[PDB]
Amino acid sequence: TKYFDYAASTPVAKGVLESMKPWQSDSFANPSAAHIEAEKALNAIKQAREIIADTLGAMPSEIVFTCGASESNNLAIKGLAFKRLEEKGHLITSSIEHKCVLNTCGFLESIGFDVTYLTPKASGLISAQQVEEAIRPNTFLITIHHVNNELGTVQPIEDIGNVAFEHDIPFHTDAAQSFCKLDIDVDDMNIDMLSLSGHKVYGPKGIGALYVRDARNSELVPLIHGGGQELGLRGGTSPTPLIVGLGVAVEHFPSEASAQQTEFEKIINEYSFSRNSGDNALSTTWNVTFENDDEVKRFTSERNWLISQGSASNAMSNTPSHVLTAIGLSEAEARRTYRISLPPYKV
Amino acid sequence: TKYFDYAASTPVAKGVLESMKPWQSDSFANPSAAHIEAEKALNAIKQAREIIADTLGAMPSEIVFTCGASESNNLAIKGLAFKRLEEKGHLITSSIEHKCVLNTCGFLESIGFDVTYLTPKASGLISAQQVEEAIRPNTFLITIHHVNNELGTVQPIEDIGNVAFEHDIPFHTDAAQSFCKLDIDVDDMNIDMLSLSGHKVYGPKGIGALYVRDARNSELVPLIHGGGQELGLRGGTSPTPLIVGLGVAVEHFPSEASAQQTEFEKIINEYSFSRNSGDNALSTTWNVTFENDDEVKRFTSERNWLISQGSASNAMSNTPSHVLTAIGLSEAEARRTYRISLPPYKV
Ligand SMILES: *Cc1c(COP(=O)(O)O)cnc(C)c1O
Ligand SMILES: *Cc1c(COP(=O)(O)O)cnc(C)c1O
Repeated sequence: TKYFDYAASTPVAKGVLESMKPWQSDSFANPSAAHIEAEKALNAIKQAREIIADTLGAMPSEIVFTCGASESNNLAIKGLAFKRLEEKGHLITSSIEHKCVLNTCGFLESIGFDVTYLTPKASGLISAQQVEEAIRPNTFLITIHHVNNELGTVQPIEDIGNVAFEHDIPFHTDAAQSFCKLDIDVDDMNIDMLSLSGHKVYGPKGIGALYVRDARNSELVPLIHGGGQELGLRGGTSPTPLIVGLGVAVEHFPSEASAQQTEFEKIINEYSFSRNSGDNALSTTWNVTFENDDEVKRFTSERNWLISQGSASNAMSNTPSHVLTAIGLSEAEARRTYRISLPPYKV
Repeated sequence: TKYFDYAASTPVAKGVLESMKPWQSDSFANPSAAHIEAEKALNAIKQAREIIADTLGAMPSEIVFTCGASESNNLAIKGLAFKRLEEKGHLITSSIEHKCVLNTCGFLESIGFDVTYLTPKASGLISAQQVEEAIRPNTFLITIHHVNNELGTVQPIEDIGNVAFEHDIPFHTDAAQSFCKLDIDVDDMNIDMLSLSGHKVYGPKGIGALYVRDARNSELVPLIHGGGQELGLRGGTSPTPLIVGLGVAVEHFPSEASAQQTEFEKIINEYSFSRNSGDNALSTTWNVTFENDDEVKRFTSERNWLISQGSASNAMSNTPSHVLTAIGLSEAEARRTYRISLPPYKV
């Protein structure tokens, strides 16, 4: 009434909710147990894992369940770093990553790791060439997001993956905003690890995944040590309802825009604005800078939309979006800038 | 039909399921957002946090949401350890902890930390005196579980907490099996950190918590770095349905045994057995060693109960429960030993 903040979270699809229901009280075993009720949960988990693997062009065993892209990003990064506590090393990322990536890299710096935060162009774009130029003898990970959560910018992951392949450096991508929206083939894009989030694709909150190439033989240091779940890479009892719901979300991901809401497209033009990353953004995120404070006032008074201006930490520090300032907007411009996002769909 | 494996997981209460429902598709904002829908989620999260705090005699801010006791155990342990990567140090735990604790401590050993795994008595008991005798100049954490998940053994956490207090060593307890069943006051027991799991108390899977004394000023290293959630201690978008459901579970935790099922008590005596930790175990977990293989055969053919014999890793290695062998049972005895567990309730 009206919600235009889909890049922040999405509503659980009816089919997803239904599919979760039998695993609440009807059949509720710990999937680790040795009896038939655990068997049933395990089979349902297998189906979801296969659906996710299929969509990424991966093998089922290469899908590690987590609780979301934040935990996934942490596992990808710390999983490699924590095998290097003595010799340390260098990581390449961007300055416009989600704050979870920025903050995990900040922590790594605090324990002696070196990190380059690549600065975007005004378009929001990170180039493969800049990745290539940042490479050092001790670079051990390149992490670059696929689609930017504030701007919608589609990054050149294939070209970046090519650079990482040419140097035999692991390539991770935060795909929380691209998973299901954009077709992703892990081999075609030379991806080693990929993060995704359930509640960004009409799935439930509290679930996501990390693709890990050759997970069975992976030397990644587990973030959560546990009882053997997820090939020993990710501990904690498998939350069968959340896993099942995630599979259903992926399977029934909307194929057409964004329904009727994404028109929208006939409203927004009654206003004067500049779209940030306008030639490089997905159709479902419109990060827009209105022309002046008077236009902002008109827009917000006429439209009672729930939208977004930047990260929570920026709100707390009373500063503009880190993303907006990285792309070169002034503080005054940032004040007039809003992310209006629409129901995700394929394409 | 019939499920006697409650120590492994429990069925979500009707009130818990209902309470989750409006946060799936009716109101589904990211609680980090700045608008009214996030406000509503945040308020509901606050209520659950307060319910949990109240039950532990803690302050609301001292409750850190996680996805379960595994993630909580990892945060408690690695959160302290990762501030010591250079000087390392010593940790005291038991050899009969849940495998998540054993495996995180094993990892710490692999990066240069020293760990003492205290061996139980035949009763399953760990003593405060043994903790005291294991203390070293560089001991920086004592972690001992409150109630054992295989045996039901109630450990002397107050006495152990007293020892830790007398040395100004942090005391953590894995309370996944004791939370709500046994009255826990964090100040009375001198607890610094405490792990709990939602699906052990008729809550949903994928949620738990870590009590952290003085969380606001805690120097714990976050396991999941994120956008600022949980006072910066635990990243990832707050899963409002799971958090709300956990509060409801705690609030309506059963007050009387375990209903009718826990009779049970009139069945079990038709069989010949010895109860492990029989003088020290909760009424709702019966870890029992039948007299001979013939008695086992009689019991299993007559009763189609879903029960448990030991951890998943022990099943995979084709070895007896680590818990059972630690308490001194032979492999043959372990073969005849089953954990039969009942609906949890207060007292
Ligand atoms: C939402 C998001 C995250 C965090 O994912 P959660 O599942 O909410 O923890 C990370 N990266 C990007 C790009 C996102 O949009
Ligand atoms: C279940 C359990 C755990 C693990 O908790 P999850 O929430 O299932 O990850 C840890 N310790 C004990 C004692 C348990 O019973």
